[PDB]
Amino acid sequence: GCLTQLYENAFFRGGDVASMYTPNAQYCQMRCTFHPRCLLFSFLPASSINDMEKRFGCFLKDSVTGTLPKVHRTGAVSGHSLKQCGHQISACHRDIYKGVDMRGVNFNVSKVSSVEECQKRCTNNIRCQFFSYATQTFHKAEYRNNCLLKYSPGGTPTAIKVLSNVESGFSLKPCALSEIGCHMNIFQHLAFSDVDVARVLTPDAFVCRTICTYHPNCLFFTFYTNVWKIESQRNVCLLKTSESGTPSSSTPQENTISGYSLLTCKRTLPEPCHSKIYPGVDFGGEELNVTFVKGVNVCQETCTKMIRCQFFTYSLLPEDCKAEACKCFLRLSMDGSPTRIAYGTQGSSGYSLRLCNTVCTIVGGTQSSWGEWPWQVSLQVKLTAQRHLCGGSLIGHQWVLTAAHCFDGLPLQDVWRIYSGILQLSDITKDTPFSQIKEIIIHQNYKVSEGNHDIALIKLQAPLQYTEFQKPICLPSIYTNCWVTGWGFSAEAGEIQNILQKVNIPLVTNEECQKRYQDYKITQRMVCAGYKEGGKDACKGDAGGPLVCKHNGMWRLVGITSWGEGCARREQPGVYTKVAEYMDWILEKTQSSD
Ligand SMILES: [Cl-]
Ligand code: NA
Repeated sequence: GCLTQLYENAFFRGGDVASMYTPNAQYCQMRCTFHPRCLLFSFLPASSINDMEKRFGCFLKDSVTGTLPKVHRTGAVSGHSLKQCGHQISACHRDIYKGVDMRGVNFNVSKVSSVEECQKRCTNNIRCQFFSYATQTFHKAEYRNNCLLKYSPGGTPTAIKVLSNVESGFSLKPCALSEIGCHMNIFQHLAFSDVDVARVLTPDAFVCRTICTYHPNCLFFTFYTNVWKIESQRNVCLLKTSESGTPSSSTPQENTISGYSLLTCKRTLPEPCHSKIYPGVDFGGEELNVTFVKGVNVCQETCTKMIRCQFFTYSLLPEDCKAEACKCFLRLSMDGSPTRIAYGTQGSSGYSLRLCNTVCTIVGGTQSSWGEWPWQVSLQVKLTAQRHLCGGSLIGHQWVLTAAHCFDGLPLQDVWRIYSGILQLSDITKDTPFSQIKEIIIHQNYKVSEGNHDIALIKLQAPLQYTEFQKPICLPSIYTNCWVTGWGFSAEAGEIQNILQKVNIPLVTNEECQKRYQDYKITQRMVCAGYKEGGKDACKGDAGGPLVCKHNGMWRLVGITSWGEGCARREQPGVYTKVAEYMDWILEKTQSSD
């Protein structure tokens, strides 16, 4: 299943399938996730190895048992792919690396005022995969304040150096943040030419397009259909690029279908899996396993659960079948595509769903941006007027976690509208879709006007589909990088904020919080956060929203915004419901309702 655990001071021996340079272990893990054979990775930070060639080395590995020998190596980081991890699978990597130079082809150089502006330029340039920003103090005077846009084979830097006054990062195309947008155009009976970066067999042009989208050096493609009379031409998916970034020519050709990478689409990218089953076709590859199963959908499930399976063929031949079960051939190849696509077969083929990514275990702030906090929701009541009252956190397709006190005046579910995948409240019109409540589950021990057990589950009438802008937060099973978000007041006697706000706040021990609030019992089921001087806090209209902390590269929901004495006062921390202490309640209530 999903294995997010990391191994400190550890390096796996052998099983090597690919290597590259990455700025950190999380980016290496992402490459492992998307690589067709990687199950395990090991990463060397520059401090961990003298050998210049091995610093920032990312080593992608496979094993027929899913396990490898490992050695102690100070500073090395090892882990698993995130295959089988559902919505945790994403190619979005927002991190900026200060004091790091990521080398490649420096195809475009311009002046900018910040590393964030350089990143936006990279995101909105079709050829840019990664960038470096040379600050005012960069040693080469002729690069000071310049943004260098870059590409490389495979989209990984050709070298990574520790270097002062350089700040590097990746394009945010895979965060669905491009402003250029994307061409959904499919051209029938039309071929492209240019530079072929890969050649694979696909059952249709749509699989070809998704493979192009996630291939670092694909910008557009041409598919040759199974109608070709020339056998060696059939089902060929050519992944392509051009020195310019756009096709330099087009050629009319029967039984050819062309299109573009969808990596520059806004809000939502195609899912990085091919979920259709194809009747009458056989997908050739190396045999992993054969078992009898009850129908082709179970065969798909079997392939998905066997993490090395890439694709399968379910046989409908009588010699391969019993009364209600037939042979399911689990297969793989070097690149995740079949080695042969044969039609006129008695059987049905498809792919593993292991990478399909569709529960998991403000005062003094600044404006958020798209996809930063994709679990944040707005809880609103419509009577005659409509107004935002509370936040919430998406924790599954049909579940939001919030504060019980949001419902004190209106526990009736019928007047509530829940907005998700929204940054600015001004964007909501009478046309904007919203979720409706099917069930409110207020904690059994919560009492109106009292602070204990301030936690409620909301079951939506319809599931939400995940996008880069709308997806869940993982729940916990110490923290130093915690953030609170919402549209609440920006002053104690303040107003609702149009743009979702964020603020970074340190956690405070219960001991300390209890000293600040001598009139209330601060329990082990509460968590507190704030500054001695105040000035940064949640406020009215933020309640029920998230307190999230990023630990070992992973966001998790640590608190639910609950109360404070006023907002952002000196020596008066915010108090949050401590989600870890309600995990038994969350799992029981969601399993019992479901
Ligand atoms: Cl598809
Ligand atoms: Na697809």
